[PDB]
Amino acid sequence: GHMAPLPLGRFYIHLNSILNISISEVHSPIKIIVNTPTQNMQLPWQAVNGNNRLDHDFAFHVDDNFKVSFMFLDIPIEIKKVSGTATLNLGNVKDSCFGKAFNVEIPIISRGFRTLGNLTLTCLYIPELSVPEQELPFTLEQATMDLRHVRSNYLYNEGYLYRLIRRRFVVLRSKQLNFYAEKGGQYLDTFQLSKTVVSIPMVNFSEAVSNLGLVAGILATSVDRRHVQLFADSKKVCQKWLQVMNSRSFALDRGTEKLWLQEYVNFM
Amino acid sequence: GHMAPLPLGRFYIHLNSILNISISEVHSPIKIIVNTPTQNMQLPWQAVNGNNRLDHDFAFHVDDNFKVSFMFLDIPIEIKKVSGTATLNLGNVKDSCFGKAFNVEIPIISRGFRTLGNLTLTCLYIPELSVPEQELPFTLEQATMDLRHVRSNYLYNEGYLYRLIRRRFVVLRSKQLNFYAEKGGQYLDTFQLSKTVVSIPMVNFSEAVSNLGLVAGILATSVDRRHVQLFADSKKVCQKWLQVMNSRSFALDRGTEKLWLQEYVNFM
Repeated sequence: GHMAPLPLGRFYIHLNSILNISISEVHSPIKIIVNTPTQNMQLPWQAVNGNNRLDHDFAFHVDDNFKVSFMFLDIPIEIKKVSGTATLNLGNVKDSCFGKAFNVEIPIISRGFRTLGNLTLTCLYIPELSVPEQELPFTLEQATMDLRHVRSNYLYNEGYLYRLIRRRFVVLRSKQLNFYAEKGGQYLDTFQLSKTVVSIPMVNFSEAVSNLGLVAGILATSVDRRHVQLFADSKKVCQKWLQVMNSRSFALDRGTEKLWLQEYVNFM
Repeated sequence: GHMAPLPLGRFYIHLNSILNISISEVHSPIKIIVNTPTQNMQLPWQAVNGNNRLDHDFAFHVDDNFKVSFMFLDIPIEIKKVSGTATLNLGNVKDSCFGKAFNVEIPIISRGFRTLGNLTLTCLYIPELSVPEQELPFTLEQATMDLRHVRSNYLYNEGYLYRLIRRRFVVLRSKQLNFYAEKGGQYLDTFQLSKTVVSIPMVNFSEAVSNLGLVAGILATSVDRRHVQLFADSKKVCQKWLQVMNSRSFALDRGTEKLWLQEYVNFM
């Protein structure tokens, strides 16, 4: 759908655990310092016994340059108090958590830098929707509970097609296509279609492909900003693949009655 | 100084205590839910014994419509778990915490509404300054530690002056002026000058004040958006009061060498 020149949206974080760290039975309230651009918070974390379980949720109005920082202060090891920071960059996990929950592990680099332990959290990105604030989920658990009303439409298509070298039996499932040797000989490559930019037919044929007998072409772009050019010797074929490869990726369940989910689907 | 059409700045909160509430020795991790516009966070608060001491700091990039909300969930009373919310409006405390720390008490209204207890916190507002983010304080304690390098300039002036009824011995100290009966007879009223809008001389005299022999006038505005009109029978007098009542309110200490403090002073 429509995005701001610098894409805005919602970022849900749920801190889970601090792994590979032996926390002492004896306690002294640990400061958890969370740093976002333009904002800051300082939290006392009391860990009964040596429990390494974090139960901290966060919802951030966010832009694409976002980079949350998690600093733990005076962690007692079984005294020796250690301090470290774990910074989570949105751009490095946006694709893997776009409209879906994604567990990620970020290291807690010691002060002055090696690595103390590993901070585990669950993230999930939701783009900006023209929907009231009181209609969005406040927690990650609430979002995923609603997001399971979003079915992925069955999408299957197969056939021969030229790309840049020779014609191969492309097989498309959902947004994923796989290059195949012969018809079903071998899988040659995957190219996961982008959930943003739309594939467009070609109008400027190459000098070489014109000699091969190729009439119409297809340009596709993935989630990794990498491109690929598809060519077919027939016209009707090109308006057949682009017709299915650019159809609606997702649909919504019946009776969901959620304003933001409807808008999230229309966005895609 | 210069402000955006909707004034932006920094808001520092430090939660202190939950008063008038008997918290149980027995524990079950309390969720602290903080709600700001566009953002949300869920914190586990573990209170050793029955300690009602909160040690939570917050720094918010803020606008004038800001309204932070603090919800406490499943508070155990000495079992009976109680839940409540305490919302702090920036507009109701902005004047009292502008460039200075200010302890305020906000009630924790029970779910469904009477009042459980009282949330005590310390706040402090800092306007938007053309200064790098890495040059601002991250915590309230850090701001007040720097803000004590900001001296209030000695300002004293006295004399007779007409206002709207008769002439009275106005006495100005800093930004505060006091109306006096006779010369030092009685204090009639205070009018704390605004730290934003500037007082301006008059050019359109009243039909009545022209007969009293009043030549030049003075218009002043307070921090409460309320106005007052000052009149003097002499011209030189009006350019004397407006010269001192609109002089620099604050100055900076020597050797402070702080970028944001310099800008905060130039802002005033």
